[PDB]
Amino acid sequence: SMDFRIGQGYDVHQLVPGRPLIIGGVTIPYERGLLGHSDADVLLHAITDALFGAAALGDIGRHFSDTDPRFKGADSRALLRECASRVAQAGFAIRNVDSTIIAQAPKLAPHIDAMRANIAADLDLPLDRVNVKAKTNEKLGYLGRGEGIEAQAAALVVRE
Amino acid sequence: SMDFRIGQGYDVHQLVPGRPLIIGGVTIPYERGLLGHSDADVLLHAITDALFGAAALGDIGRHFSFKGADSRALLRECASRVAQAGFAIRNVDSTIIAQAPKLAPHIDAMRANIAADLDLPLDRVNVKAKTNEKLGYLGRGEGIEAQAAALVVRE
Amino acid sequence: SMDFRIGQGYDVHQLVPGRPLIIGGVTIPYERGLLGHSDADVLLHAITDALFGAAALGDIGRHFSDTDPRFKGADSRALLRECASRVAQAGFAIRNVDSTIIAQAPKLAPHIDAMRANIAADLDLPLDRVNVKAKTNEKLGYLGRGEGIEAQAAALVVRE
Ligand SMILES: CC(=O)Nc1nnc(S(N)(=O)=O)s1
Ligand SMILES: [Zn+2]
Ligand SMILES: [Zn+2]
Ligand SMILES: [Zn+2]
Repeated sequence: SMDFRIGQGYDVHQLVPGRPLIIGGVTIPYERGLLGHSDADVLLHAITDALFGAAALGDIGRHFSDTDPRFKGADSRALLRECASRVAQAGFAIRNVDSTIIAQAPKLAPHIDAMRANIAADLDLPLDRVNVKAKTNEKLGYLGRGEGIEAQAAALVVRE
Repeated sequence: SMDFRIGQGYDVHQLVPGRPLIIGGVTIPYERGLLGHSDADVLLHAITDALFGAAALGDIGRHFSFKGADSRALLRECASRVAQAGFAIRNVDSTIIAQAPKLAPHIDAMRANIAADLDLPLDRVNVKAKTNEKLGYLGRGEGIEAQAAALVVRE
Repeated sequence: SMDFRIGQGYDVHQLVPGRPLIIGGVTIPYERGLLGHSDADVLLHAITDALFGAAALGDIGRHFSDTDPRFKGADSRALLRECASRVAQAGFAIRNVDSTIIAQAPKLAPHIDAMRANIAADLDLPLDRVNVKAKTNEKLGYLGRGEGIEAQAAALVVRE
């Protein structure tokens, strides 16, 4: 139809030795990893929040509590797929997703297509409606010092 | 019709003693509050900027350099100027970033306030909240950030 | 048509002595400037990213290598125009652009209308479809300390 809605999402996680690096469902060879409840997939969290926002359904925290047994130990791709099911049942179809990863290292460009493929699979979208961008923070802040990684997302949906 | 536009907004304010904490028009009990020339409702400022941006009307600094007015009156006036340019608001989405206090119990009230100020049904307004994972000035409780996205149409 | 897409962009550059300060294509008189391989125009880079992301064409680094000697000192308006040409080649028309600059200094209000005119010219848009906003970071973080300048952007396009 013509009942479009937009949503936006943000997420950040600390970057310290000890954990694997998983961004967009992709396990990336690195010395440090992202600290969170589960995989701490900062990119999928931001996209999930953008989708809930576009549907005016709250946020990732109110749908998938860390305490909730039904999502104990679920990984962020499963959360993303459950997010999309709720978006559909509210009557919305996803038109496109765009996103940015901000990280001082490692280089993420080799893994962009893998992330796009995971996200498009999880959302049941054609590949050319999913986009992921990645850049450094020019050595500024806790991002520029490699203490964390941030993700931003935007989503467009339409009531159908 | 089909002349859609998007806008994006961003704001941050310092948390300081002696001021009340007002986010999305909701007074939240807390030892500190937001500093600003206005009442410093950082969430309403981000949404205001996103609405000015979507209508290509400039920004909040150019519209409201209204002395003593609160951020809801300024949001109402923002919505008036967006309508004055010929735009209708289709939806608003937003995020609050604050290490403390807990905002989850106040989200539905903020959403109700924004919908009334923008003359929008509840289901076209969304507010999200999270922490900054103890990173940077937000993670140290020194400020609270808000982000907003708005879709308008010119019919 | 009705095939709408949204994109979002982010950029930051350090503010250093001995560099021109070029934001939105405007050379702003100032003792410091933005540091980058190109002219480091943080606002146009953010808008460029939003446009590539809306068209699902990747990001600015994919399209214009930030290490290639041919882009040393590159005019970021020329990069923006080539971005818009590639977005058009992918079948997309640009409907509007919104953006924000975050800086402690200098005062950008005298220059914002000129930046908007530059972006509108590069995107072949009327002025009423381009918006540039400017604010401080309320004294917080490296932005509050004047160590860099941030830009944010959003773009709506449609596949014809
Ligand atoms: C030629 C040129 O400028 N290329 C760029 N690639 N990435 C950039 S960014 N991270 O500053 O937006 S600029
Ligand atoms: Zn997260
Ligand atoms: Zn403010
Ligand atoms: Zn840049």
